[PDB]
Amino acid sequence: PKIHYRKDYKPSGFIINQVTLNINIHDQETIVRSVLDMDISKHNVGEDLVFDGVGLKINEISINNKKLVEGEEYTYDNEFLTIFSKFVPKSKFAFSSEVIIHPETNYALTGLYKSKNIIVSQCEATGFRRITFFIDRPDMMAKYDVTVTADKEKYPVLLSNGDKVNEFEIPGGRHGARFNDPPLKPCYLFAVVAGDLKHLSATYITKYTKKKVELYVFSEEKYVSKLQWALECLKKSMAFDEDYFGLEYDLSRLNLVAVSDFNVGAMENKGLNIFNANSLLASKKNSIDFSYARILTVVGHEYFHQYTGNRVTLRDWFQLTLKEGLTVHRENLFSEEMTKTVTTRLSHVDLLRSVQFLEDSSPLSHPIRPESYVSMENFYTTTVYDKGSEVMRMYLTILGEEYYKKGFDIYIKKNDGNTATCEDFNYAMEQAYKMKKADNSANLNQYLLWFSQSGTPHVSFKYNYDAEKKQYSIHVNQYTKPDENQKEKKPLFIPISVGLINPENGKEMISQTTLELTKESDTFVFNNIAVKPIPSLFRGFSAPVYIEDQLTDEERILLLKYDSDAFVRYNSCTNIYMKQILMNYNEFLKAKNEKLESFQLTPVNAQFIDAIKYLLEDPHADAGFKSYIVSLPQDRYIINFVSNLDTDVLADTKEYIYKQIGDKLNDVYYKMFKSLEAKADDLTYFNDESHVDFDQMNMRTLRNTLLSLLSKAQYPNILNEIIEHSKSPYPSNWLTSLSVSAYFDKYFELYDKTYKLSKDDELLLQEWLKTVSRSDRKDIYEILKKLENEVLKDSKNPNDIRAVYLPFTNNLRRFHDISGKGYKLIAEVITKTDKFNPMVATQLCEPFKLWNKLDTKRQELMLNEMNTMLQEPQISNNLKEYLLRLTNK
Ligand SMILES: O=C(CC1CC1)N[C@@H](C(=O)NO)c1ccc(-c2cc(F)c(F)c(F)c2)cc1
Ligand SMILES: [Mg+2]
Ligand SMILES: [Mg+2]
Ligand SMILES: [Mg+2]
Ligand SMILES: [Mg+2]
Ligand SMILES: [Mg+2]
Ligand SMILES: [Zn+2]
Repeated sequence: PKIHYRKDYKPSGFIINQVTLNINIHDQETIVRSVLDMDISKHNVGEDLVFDGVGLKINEISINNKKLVEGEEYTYDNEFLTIFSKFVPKSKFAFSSEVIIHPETNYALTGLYKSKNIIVSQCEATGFRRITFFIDRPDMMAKYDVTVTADKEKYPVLLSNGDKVNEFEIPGGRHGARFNDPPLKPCYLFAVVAGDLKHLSATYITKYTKKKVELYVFSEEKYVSKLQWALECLKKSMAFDEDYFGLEYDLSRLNLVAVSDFNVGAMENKGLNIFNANSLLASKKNSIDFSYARILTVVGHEYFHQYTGNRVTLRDWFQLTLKEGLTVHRENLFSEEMTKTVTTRLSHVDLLRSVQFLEDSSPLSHPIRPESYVSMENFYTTTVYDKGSEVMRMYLTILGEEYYKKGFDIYIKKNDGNTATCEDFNYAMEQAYKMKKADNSANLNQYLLWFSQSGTPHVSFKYNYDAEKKQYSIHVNQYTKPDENQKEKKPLFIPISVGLINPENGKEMISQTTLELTKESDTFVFNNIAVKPIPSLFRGFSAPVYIEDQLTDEERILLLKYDSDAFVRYNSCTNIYMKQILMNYNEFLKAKNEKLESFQLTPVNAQFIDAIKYLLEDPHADAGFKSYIVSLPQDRYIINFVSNLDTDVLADTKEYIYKQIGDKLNDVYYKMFKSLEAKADDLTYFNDESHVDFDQMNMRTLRNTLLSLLSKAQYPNILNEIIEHSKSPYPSNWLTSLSVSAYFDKYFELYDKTYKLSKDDELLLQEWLKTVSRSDRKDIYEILKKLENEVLKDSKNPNDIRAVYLPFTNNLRRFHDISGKGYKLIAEVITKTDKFNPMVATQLCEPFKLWNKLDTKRQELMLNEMNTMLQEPQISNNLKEYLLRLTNK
């Protein structure tokens, strides 16, 4: 296995200036002709000319129109085409080839493949080499002239990058289109689509240049009525980049295309963004509420790449976070502005501190700019994306909006049209930092450690107040645990956004303040502090760290009720829950270990329950925030705080805490569930796909959360509400009715009813599969076998496989059954999927990421299955390298 090292970057000895492609799609094969106009670079030392090319069938290859002969002048080993240097010209030359590829059977969904009846490409990161020979790396920038031909009846719509400059008929019922894309681009941004596509379209006029941009959104004909929201989101994205960043689209046309079979969410191919249908298509009758925020974020994400990734691209793949972390940050700014709900930011934090913190304390931990890789297909991690986004967001926190915008423009202007590195972005931010500090000696050299140092910092606090001097001090310490990437961890530049709350009246005691912690520890002192405050720390979650606030639960309750910052309120609640969880967990664990006949559990803090009631009953409070405060922290967040976690004991702990709170608040929950109904389920705009109300959807989230709590509690006659909920027009509601009915004998009646409602829309059926998969059923294993035999079968569609199995893996009691049978089941699915889609097979390994954090019996059971998978003779490169890293082999 070849290991690529970041320190080994060197420019190529060759240049590719022009790519001229002819892609002729036929029934059983696709023939690709390519002429590369090439040159010798200043770095050339007379080496062999080596092209990437994976799985290509060579018809012929030539240099300057002279056919080369296999063996004497080149070798091809199905991975690399080597032309011996004695046959490589010394000046500008043309390399041409004709190869045969087979999209129909390309079930890995990389390169050129068929998704249902659509031919589609996916070239990031190194998939272009599966289409034709290339020096397949992002610093090889070239012009593209692309002709696609195909049967006209099956493939009437042909698309690639650039301007469509010719359309022509071909004998035998065929036709072609030629696309010329003069601006230089890396090959991972190449795309082609052919299909019987239907579309919606609009014209957008840019803010400053007043350019007319044609916007097209495509899907198969069956789902064309689900395209409206995506088009609205694209218009919103363009406006936001214009309004916040001053950036306009510079091309004549932008196409978005939905396909059913896609390894991830979407891809930013220049002018031809290609989407998983589940991240582009929705309608109010056939989609759950989550789809609306999903499409907004994914359309925005791919649009924002046009500057951060496409116009400014990557020198090499180790810079991935430069485009992905920065684009997620841009996406997050956009979504926060569009939704105007505090739960948007809270949802990103919630994901980071569960999924990404788990990754960063696992054997897979890496910095956002890794030092090495074997598989690019495994490189697209929550660390690179979501911790990368938080590192990009900290620049905005440190600089403030005005100077952040100044630094961002410096980055765009300096690097527009070229490749770039993480250092280029830090340099632009540093120029703004010097301006903000009015100090040309200021620098951000320390900030670069956020790119190189792995692991999550821990930040802890101690406080002192002198009542006579009116002087308050915050002593802060930071610590990152050593790991495999750094034996000694250096202190980071950690920005700590803080407020000081007067406990007597809940008011702010200081102006907006961002402490700049740059040492292992520092003490921050404030004068003229008239009373002892409660500190509001890391407002907005201002750094990606473990916060140890060292506050009492009384102080945390005061913040939860009265602080101004949504995150600190949510975090104060989180911390109260965690203290309770760890305490009850240890009490249950000791009772288990000591085989106690009787024991005591510490009850939930009664003032905390009172505060939850206070917030729930406040008609001025936010429904989305309310849904967070009645939910315990995610299991994957909890596990970062417990060694040798016994998942059964944790399940018992959660059950006790939920029952303690429900025994006090269920009547409040039921009253709110009923009173929220009119606004939550308002149908006034049900048939307007342009009208999306994020507050209303949060109201439904709250109702569906409360219904789940009441159903688990067997609240009297709650089954009446469940059955009525099943009649709601909103899929979020009627799919919730299925999941909460798990606790009642009507489950399979609602199983059948919701199946019939879901079965005729491909994406809705996948949402139904997820709902069944996450159902809290004692017979869940039998239910999964029924889904396999009756619905999933041998589908190779990743959306189908992920829907059936991933939600179930979050079933704490059943997936972690002490027999190991859930580990065995998912391992069988992984090995089966690995035969045709190694990238998705590795995604299905996600439940094993926490293996060494569980109790020793479950560690052994998980490790056994991973070793079984590693011993499969046909294991893919992706899955092997992933499992080797995960098992510390
Ligand atoms: O959709 C998402 C969610 C984030 C990953 C968490 N991310 C996508 C994104 O940033 N779009 O801008 C995205 C697009 C292509 C790939 C990709 C990489 C490969 F190497 C492949 F082989 C391949 F087929 C696809 C991975 C992620
Ligand atoms: Mg092949
Ligand atoms: Mg405008
Ligand atoms: Mg996102
Ligand atoms: Mg299908
Ligand atoms: Mg290791
Ligand atoms: Zn992206």
